[PDB]
Amino acid sequence: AIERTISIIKPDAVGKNVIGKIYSRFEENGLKIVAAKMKQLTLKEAQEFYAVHKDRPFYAGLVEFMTGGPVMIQVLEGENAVLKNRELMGATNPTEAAEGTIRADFATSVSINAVHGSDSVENAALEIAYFFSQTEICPR
Amino acid sequence: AIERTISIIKPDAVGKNVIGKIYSRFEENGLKIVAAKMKQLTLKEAQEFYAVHKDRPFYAGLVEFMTGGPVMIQVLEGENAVLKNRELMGATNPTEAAEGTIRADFATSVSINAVHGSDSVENAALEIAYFFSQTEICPR
Repeated sequence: AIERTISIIKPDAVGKNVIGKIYSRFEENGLKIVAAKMKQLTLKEAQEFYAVHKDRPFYAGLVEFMTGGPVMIQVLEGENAVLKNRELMGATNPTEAAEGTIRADFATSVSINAVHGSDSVENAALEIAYFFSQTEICPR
Repeated sequence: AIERTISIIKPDAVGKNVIGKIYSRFEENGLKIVAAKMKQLTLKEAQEFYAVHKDRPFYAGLVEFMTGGPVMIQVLEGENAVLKNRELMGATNPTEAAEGTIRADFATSVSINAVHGSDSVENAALEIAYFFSQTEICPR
């Protein structure tokens, strides 16, 4: 079944200017970019988007990281898109990420890890609606 | 001088899912993406953006082609950004386009030519202002 999921290219990978390499990792693996925008997240936006982590020690650092520079946000469409996005992303620890994943290639550390992707069908709907209106999605 | 120019990945290249490979052409040559959005152009938008060609024979076809599917629009930043973008795009006719250029690798014909870029600094300011507010630009 065809799904839609959010991807965020974090300020580290934007700062490395590897947006295109990451985009090609999706495009060459059966996912299509159907919405996209570059954005400077506010503190409130980073805090709300990651509110699920608000009581964890890494939260303050994560919000600082995610507001420290611009991000590239896109909706990816394709079969099994939620789990396929996460497979292409790889494990958060770059040492453990499988060869050929985005984090294997571009992540600095388990915290500075290049990409976010929605982790479930429900979470993809919420995250897409957080950053996009439906009218911002462009069917092919 | 550190300029800003507009780039459009046209619906042919978007439909081919080579947004990433085109972005890498910009990024791997020093250009930085400082604003970006995927958009479905309206008839009026394509007509106004290309109004300089309204009296030319290819005007009607150019408008149809640019509205047949979504485009990817981005502002590229870097020294000599206007000319550098045009160098990376290559000649309009893919037969005359140099090896390794965008049109040499991704353009279909002189009319289905994969990419647009501003032709002058003054036209770059107008074209950027047409599709983006200044608040949508994300300096690094």
